[PDB]
Amino acid sequence: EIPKPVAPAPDILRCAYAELVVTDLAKSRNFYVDVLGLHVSYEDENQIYLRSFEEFIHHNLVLTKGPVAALKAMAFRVRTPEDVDKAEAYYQELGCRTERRKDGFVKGIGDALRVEDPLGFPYEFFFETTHVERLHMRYDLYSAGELVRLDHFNQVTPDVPRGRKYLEDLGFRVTEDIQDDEGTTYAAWMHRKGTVHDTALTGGNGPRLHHVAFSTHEKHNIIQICDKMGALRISDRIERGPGRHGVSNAFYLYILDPDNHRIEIYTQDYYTGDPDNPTITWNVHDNQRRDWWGNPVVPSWYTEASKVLDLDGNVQEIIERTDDSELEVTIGADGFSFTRAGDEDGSYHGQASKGF
Amino acid sequence: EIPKPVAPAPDILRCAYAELVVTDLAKSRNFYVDVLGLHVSYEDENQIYLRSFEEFIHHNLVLTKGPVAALKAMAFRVRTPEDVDKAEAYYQELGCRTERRKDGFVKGIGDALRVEDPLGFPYEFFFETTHVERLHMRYDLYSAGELVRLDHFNQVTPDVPRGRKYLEDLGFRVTEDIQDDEGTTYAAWMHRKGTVHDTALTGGNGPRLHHVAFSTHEKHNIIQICDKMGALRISDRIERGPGRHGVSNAFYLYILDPDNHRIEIYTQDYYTGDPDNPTITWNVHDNQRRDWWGNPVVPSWYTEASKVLDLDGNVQEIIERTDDSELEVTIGADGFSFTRAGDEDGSYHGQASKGF
Amino acid sequence: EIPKPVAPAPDILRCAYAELVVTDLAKSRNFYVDVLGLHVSYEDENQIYLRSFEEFIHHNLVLTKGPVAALKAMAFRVRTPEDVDKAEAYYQELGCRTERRKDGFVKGIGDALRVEDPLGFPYEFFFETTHVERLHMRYDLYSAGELVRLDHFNQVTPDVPRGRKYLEDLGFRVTEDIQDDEGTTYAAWMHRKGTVHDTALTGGNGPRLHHVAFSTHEKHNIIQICDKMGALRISDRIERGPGRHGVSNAFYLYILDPDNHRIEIYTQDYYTGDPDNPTITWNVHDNQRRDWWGNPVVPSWYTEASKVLDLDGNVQEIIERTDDSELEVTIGADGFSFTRAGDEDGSYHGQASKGF
Amino acid sequence: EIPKPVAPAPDILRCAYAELVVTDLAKSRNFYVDVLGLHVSYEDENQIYLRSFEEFIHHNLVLTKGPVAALKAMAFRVRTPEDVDKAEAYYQELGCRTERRKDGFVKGIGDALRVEDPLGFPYEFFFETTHVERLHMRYDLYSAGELVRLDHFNQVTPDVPRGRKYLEDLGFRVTEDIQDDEGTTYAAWMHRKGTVHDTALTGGNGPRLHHVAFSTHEKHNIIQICDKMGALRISDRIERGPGRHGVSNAFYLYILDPDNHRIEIYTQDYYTGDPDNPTITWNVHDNQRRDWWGNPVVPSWYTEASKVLDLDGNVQEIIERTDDSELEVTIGADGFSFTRAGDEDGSYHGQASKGF
Ligand SMILES: [Fe+3]
Ligand SMILES: [Fe+3]
Ligand SMILES: [Fe+3]
Ligand SMILES: [Fe+3]
Repeated sequence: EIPKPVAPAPDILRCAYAELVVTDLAKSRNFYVDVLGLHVSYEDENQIYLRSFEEFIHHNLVLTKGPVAALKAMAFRVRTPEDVDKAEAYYQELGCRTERRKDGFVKGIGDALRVEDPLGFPYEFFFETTHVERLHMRYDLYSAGELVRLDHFNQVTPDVPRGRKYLEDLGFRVTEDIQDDEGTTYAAWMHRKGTVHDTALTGGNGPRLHHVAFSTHEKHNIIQICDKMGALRISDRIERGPGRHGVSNAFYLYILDPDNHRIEIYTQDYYTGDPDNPTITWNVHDNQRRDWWGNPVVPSWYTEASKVLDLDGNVQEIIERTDDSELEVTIGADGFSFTRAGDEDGSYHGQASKGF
Repeated sequence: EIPKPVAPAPDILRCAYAELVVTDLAKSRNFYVDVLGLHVSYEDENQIYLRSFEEFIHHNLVLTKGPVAALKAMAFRVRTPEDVDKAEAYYQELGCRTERRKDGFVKGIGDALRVEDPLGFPYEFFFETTHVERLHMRYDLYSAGELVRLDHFNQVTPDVPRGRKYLEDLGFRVTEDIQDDEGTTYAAWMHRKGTVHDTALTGGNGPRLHHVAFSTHEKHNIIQICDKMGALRISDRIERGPGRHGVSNAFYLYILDPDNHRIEIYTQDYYTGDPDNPTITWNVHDNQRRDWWGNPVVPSWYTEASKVLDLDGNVQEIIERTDDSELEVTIGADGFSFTRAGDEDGSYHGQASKGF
Repeated sequence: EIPKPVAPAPDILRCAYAELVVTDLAKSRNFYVDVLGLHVSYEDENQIYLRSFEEFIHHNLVLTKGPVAALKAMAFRVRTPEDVDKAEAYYQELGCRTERRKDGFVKGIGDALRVEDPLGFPYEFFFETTHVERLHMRYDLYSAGELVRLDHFNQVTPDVPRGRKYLEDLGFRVTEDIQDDEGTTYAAWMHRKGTVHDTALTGGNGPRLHHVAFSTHEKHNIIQICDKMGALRISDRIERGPGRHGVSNAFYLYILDPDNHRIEIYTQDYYTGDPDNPTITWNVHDNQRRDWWGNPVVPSWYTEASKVLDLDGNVQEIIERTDDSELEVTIGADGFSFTRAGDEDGSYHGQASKGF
Repeated sequence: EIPKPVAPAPDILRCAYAELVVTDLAKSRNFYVDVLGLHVSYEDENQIYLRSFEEFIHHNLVLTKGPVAALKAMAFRVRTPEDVDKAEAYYQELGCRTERRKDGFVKGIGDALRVEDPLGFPYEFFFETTHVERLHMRYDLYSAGELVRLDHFNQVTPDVPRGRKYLEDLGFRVTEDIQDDEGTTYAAWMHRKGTVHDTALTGGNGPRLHHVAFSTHEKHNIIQICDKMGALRISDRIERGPGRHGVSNAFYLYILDPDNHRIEIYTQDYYTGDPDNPTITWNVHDNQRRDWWGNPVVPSWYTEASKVLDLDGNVQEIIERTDDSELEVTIGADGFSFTRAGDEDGSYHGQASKGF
């Protein structure tokens, strides 16, 4: 269990960007800029800085050329400069390794703190950032599948209750989760900005980054991305969806970039800003909890996730999840799921829904 | 092979309605009227007459209470009264059993001819029909998943080339089909009204009715139907989709009514009215031919289909398809499919795409 | 009045393209290609050939450099080559001027007939046309405001009943019209292809081309066009809309190109292929007849229209309309229009709706 | 000028509900429930409590039967119960009239404070509220024009800079405003919850409530509202729109209820939660500032607004605006507005855009 520090927690505003190491910068560029239409804030032979349509801070994604594809940093912007200090004292009290550069680790970012948090994830906290032209009304640049905002991250970690508690102490509030009757927690969504989540914990071997998610204005914007991937003959890069999530109620799509980093295009979840926002708990066996329409969750979604780096550039060692696997308890040979609780009709046993 | 009659073929306008036998009228009513929102033109204890939002003829669907769920008639409206006679002479020349009632077989229809066509399907041809209020502008009745028109039928039959030829002689023109390099034809789409199809042939054991299809105005109308089925906890009744078809380029969804009759909600295919409309032929192994995004085609889609009746009310005997099964050659243990022709990467062998 | 020829009418399929004379090729290209995203089938220093997203014939619009902006030809495609011959004989029996070129009048068209019809409009009939790549599934090229097909033309002529009889004899069927309780007809819509219209007659001084119309897949594609024009600071070139039409029930938008040729973006009207399709007749004073939401019709919409050229390139003399003018009768000094028949609330006397 | 209290301001979360006095409960119910589809949380012969689709607090709108249609209270929810106490002390230090009821002023609300603020508006602060069923996934109840959340209020006050300072001291942050090259401010938008605004100040005679605003998921949901109103022959109750706002970039529509209270349907504005969110300032003469497409702003939109009641139920005296009026300065006899700064084309002198 992770202790609650005496030091006051920093006031986190929202997830702001992620820095991903990629192996071939040109292929990645083609995927992110040519296929997805993200806007370049800056680029050189080692990195590409990307921002979504409505963003004003410098970037929501940093592609960094490297030998091994992995997550290098997931960054949260804090409310004031002083919160960067509060973050430094907070993680030191927790005994975590931290590093601080008064002029940032990446272009366009100012004073920043990076840490190997208790779950082994490289987190960044910063306030100062370079403002860039906010393209929210540049309709002459609007593509049919325009990505408008960065919305959340999703982390794969072994013990969800352990991570939940630590993030709750950090100020994130849980909006939805998934449990079973034997007391096992499989996943939790937590927020800071007022949407369903800024980050989430998915139970599994970790530390690993499950995905980064961007949102679109409307559902047809997500449909366009699939259509365009079909036209480009890269539909094998569409991993799952599109669909309507049960948890978070958002319309979604998961695709894979050149190095297998998973990207989620998401839209239309609901407001959670009120402090007494009602928490929704879903049963792991409810076949409408992940996909509201009952579609099977592809197995690679549960098994495949990106590696993460420590502050030295090395890949973090992966810890095995000891609790029940969501995949095993639902689509494994000894798992089951239902459409209607207690109704054998429309339920599945040791088999995925829809005949697979 | 089916001979081309000397008698002139009737001028068929479009598919107009289908009469389906159902086992429990109240359950079926709940599905078609309460869930799907079709509009009642008339109903009594034995039948329910339904029409879509923009229809002016009496009905696009007739639910008839019966002991065995099956297709009783798929009806095409012809251009003039005289075409009903031309249809009578045409099928008699073909040696088919025909029946004709100067006042229709169902309410709201006038002089009509029903036949057991060369493929064993009960076809109806009629001109006269009762006009009803056209609801195209009754926005006060518009539901979020409004079905606006009846678009096509899809027939399951053993020998596609055999049926194609007969329908071509009847005046339908082929817009798209699916073949392989060994000369096997798996399916064909043919039209009369200017859209991709009024009917289609799907290779398999038959005669069987694969599905009836309705269209919506926009793609979000189709999304709403899935969402509503999730809210009602009947997502197990969603068989496949939604998706973008490769063939026909339409956005689609397949759902199952209480008796397993398959309904397709479809939208936005293209114009085919020009006589030299370019025909598109797809390779059976192209994984983007059915679902443009690469999603696996659920096996029940290929195996399950509705029974059809002869003119006496008996179920037609089913003939086995002798040619290669589309399911076997693509997702069977000895089948394969590709994303990019000639690229092993993104191809599937004895396994369905997406991990199933 | 215009006589019904003895010669059989040609079999018309649909409106196929319009040839417009523009004064500055570069500016027009900017509008039609960069702003609207139409696709270039061919271009040189004198002309630009554009086609919509789902078209397979050579083009839907020909921009020709000339000294006076005007309409040079509105082309309809006929069913067979012989129909061109039938069209020639038909117009000759009408005593109209004809001109035939077996090699066509513009690139991409073959044997074709151009005539100066009875209403003074330059109509072209043709069958042969060079097939080009149908871009209907090129989602990698799909813009957020993609124009997918050419839908109709709209002509301004002095006497509507007169032109109507002529076009009905030619095979066009009226779907909707606007009249007053005194028999004066203000406008008629007629089709060949099964949508509300291929062309329409708007009462006013003519001959003049009121507008050419393209359609999109969904309503949001039309919103994008408006949004993009705002971003490019050319919102003054948006004349009227977006709105919902009363007549035709389609979502619409009217914009002006560099020489003031009016272009309508249009979507989702209904099926009219059945020969007994019910005709709708709106009263001219009904304020929901043109814009279903009661938005006022801009004055220029009734007064400004494009000039038409005779076969020698001269501008056709304009004949004054003698019957009541729709503008005067509804939004003029002594105009009147209502929301509900007989209700004083929601009615407008001598002014437009909404306070203008 | 209004003094900045010494007492700490209460922590405001978002606008939560408006209590409107209506003269005929039955007619208003028809409008808000049957026409708009808002959900009834509770009702009796004197009041109707309505909530939007995704709300979990008791209600977003209270319709109260009374003799003079007016605004009785605009309520903001605060972070904690103690914030109510903080609000009371804050307003008392301002010398404003306060009234507190530990049992609340309307059903479903607990301890609450109502005050007659410095601008003469009846504001309510509260934390406790009865939780009800969050209908966010009840797709079986989702209408084609579903209102999903309450978004903002809009107040008409004489002096904008004055009210702005007061609200900034209260914790609101300005996101956008409209000014002229002469320092006169015409309107300001300010938020607490991270969207463009929770409330706004429109210059004009006040206090008056300009409108309450709800949002939808997508643009087509707003189109449906317009279409439905046309079907119900009440299009005269559509005041302005639909359009795209310049300020806020949201898709919008303004309708009038039975007593003429203005309701705005609104969607897709952007994120403003970061404390250094860039402020946008539009020039009053810029014709794309209110309607991005340059459509004219209806006169009544600037002159008509709802009355507000003091805490005793009397109508608040209305103070005349002394600064230039936005209407006069842009569409009046000596008004002026432009599409492009300095360009004579697309500019309007002494008249509205589009010819009115
Ligand atoms: Fe996610
Ligand atoms: Fe189909
Ligand atoms: Fe038109
Ligand atoms: Fe507003």
